[PDB]
Amino acid sequence: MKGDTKVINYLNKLLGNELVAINQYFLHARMFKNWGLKRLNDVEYHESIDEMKHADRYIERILFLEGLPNLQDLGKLNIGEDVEEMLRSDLALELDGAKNLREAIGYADSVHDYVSRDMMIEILRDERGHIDWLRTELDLIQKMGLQNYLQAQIREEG
Amino acid sequence: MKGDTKVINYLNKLLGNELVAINQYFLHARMFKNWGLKRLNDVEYHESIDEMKHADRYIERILFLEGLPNLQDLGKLNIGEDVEEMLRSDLALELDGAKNLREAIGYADSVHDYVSRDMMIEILRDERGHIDWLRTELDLIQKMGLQNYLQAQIREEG
Ligand code: HEM
Ligand SMILES: [Zn+2]
Ligand SMILES: [Zn+2]
Repeated sequence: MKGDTKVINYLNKLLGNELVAINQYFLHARMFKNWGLKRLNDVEYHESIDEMKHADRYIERILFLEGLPNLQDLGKLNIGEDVEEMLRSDLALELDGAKNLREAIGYADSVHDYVSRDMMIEILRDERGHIDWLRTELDLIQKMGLQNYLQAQIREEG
Repeated sequence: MKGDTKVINYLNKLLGNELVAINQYFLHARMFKNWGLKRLNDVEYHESIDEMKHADRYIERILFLEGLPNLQDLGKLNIGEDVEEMLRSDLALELDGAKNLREAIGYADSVHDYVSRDMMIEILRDERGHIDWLRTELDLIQKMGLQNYLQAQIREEG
């Protein structure tokens, strides 16, 4: 059974944001790791994996609705040059994606595709966990300054 | 500290091949899944994951060598429309990567970057296992014909 075409188009757009997030978070994670920031690697690596899981959900749903998942067109990665920039870029990506997601949810609701709607709602809740974490780290960077924040990362992980 | 420039360029090219393989194999896998081909999904899915592991190896090595991993440029996916096309496309990709690997291995060796050389040798051994499996499966589809091959798969499954 062919799904709603605009629903599939939304799912592909959202998948597109996840593909950027997977790569951006994975590269940021390994950058953190290479800098010896073990906590940040662990957090960022698991964020990347969670985005992979999201992408998989999108791919499965699109195929079920007889659409064609687009894994070809990779959007712009915004790789930061220091830890503050990297986290700010992650936050910007999450917020952009979240707005897209809320609009998509509304649309799926409007055409009674409740299964797609609810899948996207679960995903939204996940992204909001990451947004909450990011805002906390960034607040601490603001308060401490990046260099003291980084010293504390290393010292507190031990 | 900083690695050989050409080694890093090879590692980035090779990483590029892995990024295509990740997406191509993942989509192929979920296509198999959606078609109720559980065994084909399982093999293709784990191939995708192994290519992810390969990419991680490249990313970490590049960073250690103080290069910039390229996760932005994604090469051409060649997504098949039936099981035979899809598997043959996977083989083409692997064979192309395999030749790239062999060149890079010889080159890393020549500048005494044995860590990169041996990493690539291990990855190549993995790629060659996939090539082996692909040839045998393609042989079966040729022998049976794709219509009867697919009927066998579902007879045997569930
Ligand atoms: C730069 C690209 C990617 C990299 C480097 C990468 C890397 C990884 C790694 C390291 C793992 C963990 C494997 C292990 O446990 O040893 C993983 C798991 C996984 N990946 Fe990816 N991945 C990438 C892209 C993708 C994409 C695009 C998708 C889907 C569209 C995807 C789907 C998955 C899934 C479903 C898992 C298993 C999650 C779980 O159940 O634990 N990956 N990936
Ligand atoms: Zn997500
Ligand atoms: Zn590989």
